[PDB]
Amino acid sequence: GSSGSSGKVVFAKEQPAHREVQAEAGASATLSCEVAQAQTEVTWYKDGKKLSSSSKVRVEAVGCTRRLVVQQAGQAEAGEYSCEAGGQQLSFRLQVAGQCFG
Repeated sequence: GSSGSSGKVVFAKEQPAHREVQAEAGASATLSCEVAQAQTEVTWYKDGKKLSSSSKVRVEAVGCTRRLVVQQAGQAEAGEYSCEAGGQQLSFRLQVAGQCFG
Protein backbone atom coordinates (compact mmCIF):
# COMPACT_ATOMS: atom_id res chain seq x y z
CA GLY A 1 0.00 0.00 0.00
CA SER A 2 2.75 2.44 0.94
CA SER A 3 5.57 2.85 -1.58
CA GLY A 4 7.62 5.52 -3.33
CA SER A 5 11.07 6.99 -2.76
CA SER A 6 11.54 10.46 -1.28
CA GLY A 7 14.07 13.28 -1.16
CA LYS A 8 15.55 12.82 -4.63
CA VAL A 9 18.42 15.10 -5.66
CA VAL A 10 19.61 15.24 -9.27
CA PHE A 11 22.07 18.14 -9.18
CA ALA A 12 24.49 19.32 -6.50
CA LYS A 13 23.61 21.46 -3.48
CA GLU A 14 26.29 24.11 -3.99
CA GLN A 15 24.81 25.21 -7.32
CA PRO A 16 23.23 28.63 -7.95
CA ALA A 17 19.65 29.17 -9.12
CA HIS A 18 20.76 31.35 -12.03
CA ARG A 19 24.14 31.24 -13.76
CA GLU A 20 24.43 34.41 -15.85
CA VAL A 21 26.96 33.60 -18.57
CA GLN A 22 28.41 36.08 -21.06
CA ALA A 23 29.71 35.44 -24.58
CA GLU A 24 30.93 37.36 -27.63
CA ALA A 25 29.28 37.42 -31.05
CA GLY A 26 30.65 34.52 -33.08
CA ALA A 27 32.34 33.03 -30.02
CA SER A 28 31.75 29.60 -28.48
CA ALA A 29 29.82 29.64 -25.20
CA THR A 30 30.03 26.89 -22.57
CA LEU A 31 27.51 26.14 -19.83
CA SER A 32 28.98 23.67 -17.34
CA CYS A 33 27.05 22.18 -14.42
CA GLU A 34 27.75 19.43 -11.88
CA VAL A 35 25.37 16.54 -11.21
CA ALA A 36 24.62 14.54 -8.06
CA GLN A 37 24.88 11.46 -10.28
CA ALA A 38 26.69 10.64 -13.52
CA GLN A 39 24.52 7.84 -14.89
CA THR A 40 21.74 10.43 -14.73
CA GLU A 41 20.97 12.14 -18.04
CA VAL A 42 20.28 15.83 -18.67
CA THR A 43 18.45 17.81 -21.35
CA TRP A 44 19.05 21.47 -22.17
CA TYR A 45 16.06 23.71 -22.92
CA LYS A 46 16.23 27.10 -24.63
CA ASP A 47 13.23 29.34 -23.94
CA GLY A 48 11.28 26.21 -23.07
CA LYS A 49 12.38 24.38 -26.21
CA LYS A 50 14.10 20.98 -26.21
CA LEU A 51 17.65 21.69 -27.38
CA SER A 52 19.21 19.25 -29.85
CA SER A 53 22.89 18.50 -30.41
CA SER A 54 23.79 19.93 -33.81
CA SER A 55 26.83 21.31 -35.65
CA LYS A 56 25.93 24.48 -33.75
CA VAL A 57 25.16 23.23 -30.24
CA ARG A 58 27.01 20.28 -28.70
CA VAL A 59 25.81 18.46 -25.58
CA GLU A 60 28.98 17.29 -23.84
CA ALA A 61 28.75 14.95 -20.85
CA VAL A 62 32.05 14.31 -19.07
CA GLY A 63 31.47 12.08 -16.06
CA CYS A 64 29.62 14.25 -13.55
CA THR A 65 29.80 17.43 -15.62
CA ARG A 66 27.38 18.52 -18.34
CA ARG A 67 28.82 21.27 -20.54
CA LEU A 68 26.96 22.78 -23.50
CA VAL A 69 29.13 24.34 -26.20
CA VAL A 70 27.32 26.89 -28.37
CA GLN A 71 29.32 27.77 -31.49
CA GLN A 72 28.73 31.17 -33.10
CA ALA A 73 26.90 32.45 -30.02
CA GLY A 74 24.61 35.05 -31.57
CA GLN A 75 21.41 36.90 -30.68
CA ALA A 76 19.55 33.79 -31.86
CA GLU A 77 21.50 31.63 -29.41
CA ALA A 78 21.36 34.32 -26.74
CA GLY A 79 18.58 33.69 -24.24
CA GLU A 80 18.09 31.43 -21.23
CA TYR A 81 19.25 27.81 -21.13
CA SER A 82 17.92 25.35 -18.56
CA CYS A 83 19.87 22.17 -17.82
CA GLU A 84 17.01 19.81 -16.99
CA ALA A 85 17.65 16.46 -15.32
CA GLY A 86 15.20 14.08 -13.68
CA GLY A 87 13.03 16.50 -11.74
CA GLN A 88 15.28 19.54 -11.41
CA GLN A 89 16.87 22.09 -13.74
CA LEU A 90 19.16 25.11 -13.44
CA SER A 91 19.30 28.36 -15.41
CA PHE A 92 21.90 29.99 -17.66
CA ARG A 93 21.53 33.37 -19.36
CA LEU A 94 23.77 33.36 -22.44
CA GLN A 95 24.48 36.97 -23.40
CA VAL A 96 26.04 37.88 -26.75
CA ALA A 97 28.32 40.90 -27.11
CA GLY A 98 28.59 42.96 -30.28
CA GLN A 99 27.15 41.60 -33.52
CA CYS A 100 28.06 39.67 -36.67
CA PHE A 101 26.38 39.68 -40.08
CA GLY A 102 24.24 36.60 -40.61
